[PDB]
Amino acid sequence: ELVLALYDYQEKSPREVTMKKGDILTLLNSTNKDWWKVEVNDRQGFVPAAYVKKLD
Repeated sequence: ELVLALYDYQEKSPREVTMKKGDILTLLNSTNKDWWKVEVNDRQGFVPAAYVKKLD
């Protein structure tokens, strides 16, 4: 349910969100292997699964 951003990522498309290294994001949906939907600063969208780490 929470994930740590391991790298910066800037949205490159409408369904994407931007994040900074060290940001703590709310994990909305990780059914897809490559793209995870998250919430950052009351924005929602996708980031690469590999660029974040679950906390549990």
